[PDB]
Amino acid sequence: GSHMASVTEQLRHCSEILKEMLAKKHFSYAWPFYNPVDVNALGLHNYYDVVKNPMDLGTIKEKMDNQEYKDAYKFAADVRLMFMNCYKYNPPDHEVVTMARMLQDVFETHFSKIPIEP
Ligand SMILES: CNC(=O)c1ccc(C(=O)Nc2cc(NC(=O)c3ccc4c(c3)c(-c3ccc(N)cc3C)nn4C)ccc2C)cc1
Repeated sequence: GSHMASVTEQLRHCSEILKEMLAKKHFSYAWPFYNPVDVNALGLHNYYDVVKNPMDLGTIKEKMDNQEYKDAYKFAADVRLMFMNCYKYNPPDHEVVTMARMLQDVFETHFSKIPIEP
């Protein structure tokens, strides 16, 4: 009751974080993560044998909208899964790895400041 009000309010902060990562200020490094990776358009070999749980910001926003996250920790897991998929598949100095780490710095710095009860 009381506890649920706090959990839902954290997921509201997660909504604010998601909208921040979708803001035009981050577009130059966030755009590869807006939608599912277009494996066919980029000619990516064996993507679905390296990355078994694909995740992107669009799917996260759909899960948010369906109210699919039970709490903020599971929201964070998906964001972090999305970034980890990109570290797993691409060469460590690839340009999208640099982009993943820049967008991830935005997520991690904001997520770390969500209060325990609010
Ligand atoms: C057992 N099998 C294996 O172990 C294995 C098999 C094959 C590969 C293999 O081919 N890696 C590989 C990937 C790239 N990457 C690209 O060329 C590129 C270009 C543009 C992109 C992207 C990627 C993405 C993107 C793709 C995936 C994710 N998750 C997130 C994002 C953001 N987005 N955009 C715009 C280049 C070279 C190599 C060798 C590695 C290991």
